[PDB]
Amino acid sequence: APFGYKSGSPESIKNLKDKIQNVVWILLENRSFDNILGGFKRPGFDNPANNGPFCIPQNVSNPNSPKWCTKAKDFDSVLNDPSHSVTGNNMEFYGTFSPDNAAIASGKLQPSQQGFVDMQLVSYPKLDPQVAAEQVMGYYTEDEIPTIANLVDEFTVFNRWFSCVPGPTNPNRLCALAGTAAGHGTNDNSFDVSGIDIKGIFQVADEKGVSWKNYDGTNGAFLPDALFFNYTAKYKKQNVVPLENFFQDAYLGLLPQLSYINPSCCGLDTNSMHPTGNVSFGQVFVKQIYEAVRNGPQWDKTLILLTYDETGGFYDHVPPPLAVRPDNLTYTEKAPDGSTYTLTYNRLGGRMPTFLISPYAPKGYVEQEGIDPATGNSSVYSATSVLKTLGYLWDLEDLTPRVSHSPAFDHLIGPQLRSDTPTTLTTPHTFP
Amino acid sequence: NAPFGYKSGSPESIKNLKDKIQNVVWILLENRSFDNILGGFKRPGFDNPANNGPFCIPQNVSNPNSPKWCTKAKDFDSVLNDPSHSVTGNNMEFYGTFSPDNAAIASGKLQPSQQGFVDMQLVSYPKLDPQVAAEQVMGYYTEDEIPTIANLVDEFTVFNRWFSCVPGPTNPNRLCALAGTAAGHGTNDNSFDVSGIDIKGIFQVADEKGVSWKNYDGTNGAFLPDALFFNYTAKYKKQNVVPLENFFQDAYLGLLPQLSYINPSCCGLDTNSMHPTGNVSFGQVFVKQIYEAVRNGPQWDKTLILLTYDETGGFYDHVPPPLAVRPDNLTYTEKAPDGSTYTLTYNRLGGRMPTFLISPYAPKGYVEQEGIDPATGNSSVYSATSVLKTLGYLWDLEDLTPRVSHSPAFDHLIGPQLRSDTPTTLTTPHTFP
Repeated sequence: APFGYKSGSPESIKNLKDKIQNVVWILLENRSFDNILGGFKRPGFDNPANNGPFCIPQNVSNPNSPKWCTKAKDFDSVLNDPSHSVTGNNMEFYGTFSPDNAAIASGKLQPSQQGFVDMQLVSYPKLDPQVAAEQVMGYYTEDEIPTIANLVDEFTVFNRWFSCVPGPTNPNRLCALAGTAAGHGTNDNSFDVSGIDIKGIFQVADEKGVSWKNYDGTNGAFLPDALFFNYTAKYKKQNVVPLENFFQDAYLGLLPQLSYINPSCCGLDTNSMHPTGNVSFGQVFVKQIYEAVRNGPQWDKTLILLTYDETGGFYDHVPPPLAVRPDNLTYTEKAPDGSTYTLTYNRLGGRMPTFLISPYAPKGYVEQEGIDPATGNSSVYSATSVLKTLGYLWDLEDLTPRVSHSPAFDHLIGPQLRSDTPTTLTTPHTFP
Repeated sequence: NAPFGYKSGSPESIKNLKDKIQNVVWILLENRSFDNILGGFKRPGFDNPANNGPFCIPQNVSNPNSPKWCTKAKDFDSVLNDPSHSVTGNNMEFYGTFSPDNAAIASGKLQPSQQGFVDMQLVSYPKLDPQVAAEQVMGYYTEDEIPTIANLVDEFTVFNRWFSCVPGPTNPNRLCALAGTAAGHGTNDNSFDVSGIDIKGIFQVADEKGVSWKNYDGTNGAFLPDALFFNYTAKYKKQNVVPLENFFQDAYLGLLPQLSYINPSCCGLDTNSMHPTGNVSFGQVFVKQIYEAVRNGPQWDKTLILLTYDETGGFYDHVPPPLAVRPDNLTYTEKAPDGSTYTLTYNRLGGRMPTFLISPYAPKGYVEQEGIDPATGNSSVYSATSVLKTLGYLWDLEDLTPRVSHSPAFDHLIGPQLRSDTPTTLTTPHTFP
């Protein structure tokens, strides 16, 4: 209880309502904790800098295979996109394309986090193993990520925050916005045609009279997250606005209560951090978002929650834990070798970087595990932690059992307004 | 006198320009005059109401007893009634009649009186309250309402004698800025919507000379950005037209091309061009974003920002537009709301606009007056084609038209020593409903 009140307590919830009127919510793309935050030799950081190096085989199948270790520095532009499908995460986490689901459910089988180099070589068989290892085992240095390092120094990072599903972008974004992937396990067609029919946060907010905007930086290459939903396409297209509108609204104090920003993704000049886009470009985006809110009139009533959607197949040494099934819908996939795997959504995805950025957040703070609000036991954070906190903020019912079991971060919003937060973040620079 | 001791077009001036400037960023905001945006600066060198006003004109130029309306401090953040910027509308504004005598204009018998601006607003909005009409076109913004602009005035160079290329609307003016001629275009016709302009523009010139360029598109897809006026661009170079966010990325990272050209979003809610209905305050955050991205990235030390408007939007300005060389032989004919017919031969400029030279080599808080017509050596006003002239010096380009040939360049305002004085941020603006 960093400020004296526990999450979900009357005092914590009242302070949250009292301090926070605007939430800015951003999912960046495809990075792990050890990849982006692995260099910070600071108290609380469970990463290669403090607890490493970590070393895993190049081929999990022969005991004699060379071992590849986490090393400082990584490519600005990762040219070979690491695997982040369900079966790809299976290889990365458990070392097999289809692990025994009953051994997983019982605890007899746990992830050893050994297949990240192997998977990269399966995906890119002609790729130099050394390069494959630098790609997925590297972590960026402070000189390579000074904008991130600024947020680390001045605000709050989560050392135990995992993606909602162990698979790709859109199952995870949907789980973050609706509390369940609802059986989606790849980037299937329903995300491209506003075919998602379940209730999402955007529809909930309209039902509760919470104003919201989906700020669209996708460049038209794909639908932003709010247009996953049948509901938004039919009733609320006007709430999906150009990215430039965000900087306009934030500098001028015109932000809605819920701001949701989509970056541009994957490829030339995109800023999501998804391979092949640059870490340097992604930091410019983060710097723009922060500075527009920070030097706008709504800074003193705002919280920025900055996360990723999933870990993008980048190495992380922390085994993802089991988790409440969000619903009974399952998803089946065929693996590279023809094997078939069924996901029952009873475990999380990889551990991600997450930042809580607000003049009420503590400075240079590292949050460890939180409290499972339904059970009172210690629990890791996950993407649906946002939906749980928003529940306290705006009196929303939890959409799913996964939301109900997700720790909130209302206790990290302090009772006093900090006046030591910076007006700019350190400018990044390309590092080819 | 030549601020840094060399004259525009001289060997020293051109050598210093080429040594200091490797990147140009070129932005045309929309539809404001000098007296409107810069009218409230009581500063040496500013010819405006703050120093020389107030200026008063009649409500109805046909009534000798018409009440007068004057320039007044403060204007709407969002002016709801878009003033006339058509060719015949400008005629009414500048000359007090829809169809002025062209022989009398060409010989000097008939000079513009700048008396029709409130009259034309009421022609366009006959139910509008005259006081509101007056406030919309006659008012000027206080420094308190435009702190982002005020920041630029204090730290860099403004032009007190800078006129739009044509006394007409947006796209004839944007075309003349980019090609040295509006080539007979006098309204926003269909050629600008179908990449149907088949003359040589700066972008084609730049590809022919090895000069990299990008047109950063902030229109949101409502209309084609300026580079896509040209079938040349649509045929061969659509990949140099990129989203607005690419500019911020490129400028902060030092990846800007040699010529960056930024299109704002236009007209209507949440747009940032300053074209009426769109707020002055939204326009100022756009300007702040562009400046800060360039200023704080690795290319600031070699960049010049030229921030202008495309035309004066029908807003009041008291300075009569001078005569000018015809860029070519193409004319344009228009029916006035009169029912009368008028022919424009492009022998006179549009209204006087705000223009800013923003660079760590530009002098600080400096006010440029008249320049030198390079074809003549005589003092002349600046116009939109002053950019093409300066770019010709910078990159060894042939002047595209005689209008370009006669435009003063601003290479003499690029100094020989890098300033460390310049701000990293511009004052945030605020909405003022």
